[PDB]
Amino acid sequence: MEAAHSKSTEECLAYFGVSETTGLTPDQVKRHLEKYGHNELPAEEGKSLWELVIEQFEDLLVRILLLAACISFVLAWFEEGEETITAFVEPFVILLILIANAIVGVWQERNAENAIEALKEYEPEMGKVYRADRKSVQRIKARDIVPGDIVEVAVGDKVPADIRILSIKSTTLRVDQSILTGESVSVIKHTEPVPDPRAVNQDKKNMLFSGTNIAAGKALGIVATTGVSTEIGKIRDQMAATEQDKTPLQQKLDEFGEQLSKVISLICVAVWLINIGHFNDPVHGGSWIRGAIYYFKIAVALAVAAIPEGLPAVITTCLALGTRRMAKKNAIVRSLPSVETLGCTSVICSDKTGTLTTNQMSVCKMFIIDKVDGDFCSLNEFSITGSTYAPEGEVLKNDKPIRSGQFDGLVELATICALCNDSSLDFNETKGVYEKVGEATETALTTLVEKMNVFNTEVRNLSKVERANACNSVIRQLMKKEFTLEFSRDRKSMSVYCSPAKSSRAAVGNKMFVKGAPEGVIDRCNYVRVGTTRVPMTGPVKEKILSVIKEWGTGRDTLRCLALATRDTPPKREEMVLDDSSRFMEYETDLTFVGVVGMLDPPRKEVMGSIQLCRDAGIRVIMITGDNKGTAIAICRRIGIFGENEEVADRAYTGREFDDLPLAEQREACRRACCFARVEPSHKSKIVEYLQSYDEITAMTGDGVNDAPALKKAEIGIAMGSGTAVAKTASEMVLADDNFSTIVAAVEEGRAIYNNMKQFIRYLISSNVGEVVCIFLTAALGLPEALIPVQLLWVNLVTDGLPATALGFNPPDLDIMDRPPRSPKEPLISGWLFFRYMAIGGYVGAATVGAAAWWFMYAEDGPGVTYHQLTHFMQCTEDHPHFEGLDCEIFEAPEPMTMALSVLVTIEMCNALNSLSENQSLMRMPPWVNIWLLGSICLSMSLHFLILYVDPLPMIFKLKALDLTQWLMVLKISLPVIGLDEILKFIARNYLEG
Ligand SMILES: Nc1ncnc2c1ncn2[C@@H]1O[C@H](COP(=O)(O)OP(=O)(O)CP(=O)(O)O)[C@@H](O)[C@H]1O
Ligand SMILES: [Ca+2]
Ligand SMILES: [Ca+2]
Ligand SMILES: [Ca+2]
Ligand code: NA
Repeated sequence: MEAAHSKSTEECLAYFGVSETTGLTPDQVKRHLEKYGHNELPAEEGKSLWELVIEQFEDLLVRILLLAACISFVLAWFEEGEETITAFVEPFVILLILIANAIVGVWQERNAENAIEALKEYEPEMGKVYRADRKSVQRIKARDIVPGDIVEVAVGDKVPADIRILSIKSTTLRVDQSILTGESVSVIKHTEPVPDPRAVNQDKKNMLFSGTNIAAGKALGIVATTGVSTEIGKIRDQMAATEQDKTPLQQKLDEFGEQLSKVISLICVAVWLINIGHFNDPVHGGSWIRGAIYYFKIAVALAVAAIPEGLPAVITTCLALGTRRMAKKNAIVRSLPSVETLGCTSVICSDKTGTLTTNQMSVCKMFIIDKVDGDFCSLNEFSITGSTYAPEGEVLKNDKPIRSGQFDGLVELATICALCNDSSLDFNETKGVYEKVGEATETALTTLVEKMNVFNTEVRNLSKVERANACNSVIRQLMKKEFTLEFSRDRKSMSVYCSPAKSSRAAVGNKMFVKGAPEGVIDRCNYVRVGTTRVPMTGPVKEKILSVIKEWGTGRDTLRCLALATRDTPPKREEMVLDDSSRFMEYETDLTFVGVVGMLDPPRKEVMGSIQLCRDAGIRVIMITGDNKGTAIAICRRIGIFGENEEVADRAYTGREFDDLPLAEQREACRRACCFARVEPSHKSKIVEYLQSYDEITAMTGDGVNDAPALKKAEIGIAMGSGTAVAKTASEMVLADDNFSTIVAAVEEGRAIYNNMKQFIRYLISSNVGEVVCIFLTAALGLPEALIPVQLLWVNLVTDGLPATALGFNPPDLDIMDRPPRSPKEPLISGWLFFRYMAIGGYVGAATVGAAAWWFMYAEDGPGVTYHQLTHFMQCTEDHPHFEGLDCEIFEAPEPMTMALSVLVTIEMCNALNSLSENQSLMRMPPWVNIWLLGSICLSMSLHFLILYVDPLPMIFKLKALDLTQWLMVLKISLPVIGLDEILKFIARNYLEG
């Protein structure tokens, strides 16, 4: 339907040939499905991972290496024909590191994006429509909606397809169009057409765009367009303009990227300078610049060596791993910061109904007045059986299945439950189960009236689908619902205006049927009803009504309670202004109390355990609900927020009690209280905010539209997969699983990512530092060159590659979830950690010179026993009579350097074994823990041996194999790096843990 906003309701209805309250006939759906196709869009797949490769070479750190490899090719064509074989190998050692990391990155990324899409596709989105098939609105797959059928949407819902509003059942309809038109505040909608057929979306005050959300109210509409013709689907791929930012921790690390890029950049030019006197030597050529271009390459190489090229990748990787490990538990991570941030969470604020609880509602208990006389009041309690929304069960007065329509009080009771209710019940033929439509609290009421069957209607001969709303319909046919004063959380009630059907149908005039939070409703009653009788509300009656509410609520079943009243003589229809939902409370006055219903909503299985684990991880769990304080505290005990016999005077507050404290007090209350009840949507947001003023990382969990502000306000918000679209829109993560536990797992995972970044940094820094202090300790002790350009690039590629990246795969620490949360203040590199760096870096630096020197000094059996005084070697062509028959060439020998390059690689692979934990022992956390690391250690350890024993290589890399006893040395000097950190780990484990 083109430009449906231009034509009236009748024009659109007729245009498709549909009856407004009936909807398309099965043959109209078959036919329309063909002419219009299904209501969906072309999915997104992944053939060429090319765009996922470009991103691997975009970070600052990799570009510097990208430049390095580039420059090392400028010297390739400016190299003399003698060692060209080693001039071209350089660029490929700077690229081979980059490329290997690129693979693990893009690969890891493709995995995440896949588990994600497999979780998003898992659950088909539903829609609510009227089809001629069934008298009551039925639930269908969203992708089955065709232009033409009547669709129903209410608060919380997500618009399934471009819809022309036919009717607005509430006094207002608001919509979150942000995703489309871009406007922030919810916009009002109407049913009148907008003449301008060119008008912009923002002027279509009668349409509802697919993918937007109902912020408030309920409305019936006819579908105009679906699938690709939606003003949402026409701008899909033609959009993709949601520029993915960068997680706080990422920027933190990439910041730390230049913070090292500056330092490293300096130590390099701090080498090209401390060797300006060597630019002219017999060794490095001789020319006035031929020696300068050399040490320029010792710099550029030490740079490439020092720079952590794996940092960007490993972070990117650990993140994709997070999304993946979460998707594995049916948690959709809508924002990469989530897991990370959840790591730092110190308080988990959580909605009760449908979040902590299951939102499986069923009225098990109900009561009306029985007899009133003086200070004596009696109620007729009843019990109802069946726990699902199935119309199967009985009403028992005293263990005896009772005929509800026998008690006049119950007739009304049911009348109200049916009339004052924006929800229905639908039967799923596929699943063979009765499903709710709308809010559980309300459908619960729907099933109750079906069980009550007060007008002894013949239902025994009705299909499972018809039996669903039979008795409800019967009651509707007896009263015309004029308009509805929709539900509002400030009044905590909802009413409905009705008049008799025909000329008859109990023609006592007009009525309003009210239902809501027992307190509010009971106070607005001046009369209790006794059967068809009516008597003035008195202290004793009120006292009694309330006490039984209190019992059921704080009792073992911890029932959710609701009061039912009717206004016997409403105002005149005209005397009522239906624009201000604030005026609604007064139209709900001079009420007559009819009865109360208590519903059960069992708490989720994993909530108790999950909370206990949060307690251990140093994480609080506040309950935020609109429900009665009593039923709240009761539940809080059941799920383990409060002890079973704990005094909770200062730790439980109603919205009112809370607003009664001065601000500074309200703030403090958030720090000790763990239960807020009968609190509004502004309250939850305020609570969370308070917690944040103490600079805490706060999370919020919910499912209701009342949780949206909080969810948005909180650092990380988590929506139930069963909840509302609006709640989900406001969240950083959805529990499709509905499993409360996953929240904790996410928290563990977020601490994991962090510790993995730490060890990755601790490794790369302690290591690359020993490399620099190996060279500066060389020039300072006067000893000959320790290494050469390619010899650096090699140690680089072999120590700062897969062995480092693998750290990102380190498992969670032994006490990760037993320490309190990481203070957001805590600095990246601890003061004690920087000693640890230099204390380890200093060893490997002086353990690599002590090895090349061992080839000269105490050169046991090694050809060239120079012994004492090695500091001087430049004075051999001038003072040979100082060395006994020693050829001045043993100083240019490749053997001392090979001893060094091997101790380097080896001591580093040993050091990586230290990076499986921060402060845990290599025995407490065995090296075999991270298998991925070992496989990498060995891939490198081996990759190095190919250089030492495969003819063409040791030539290019200017090295010479070692005796099986010289390796015993390489080890004898490397393996003790483990004992050093082990001591440093013992120090920080018995004096400085945090
Ligand atoms: N559709 C409806 N009509 C009338 N009253 C309703 C209603 N839905 C809820 N109520 C009542 O209004 C009160 C407050 O509603 P609100 O949504 O603020 O709390 P809640 O108890 O439904 C959910 P939660 O625990 O997730 O906060 C409830 O305790 C209930 O008594
Ligand atoms: Ca490096
Ligand atoms: Ca809820
Ligand atoms: Ca290294
Ligand atoms: Na947020």
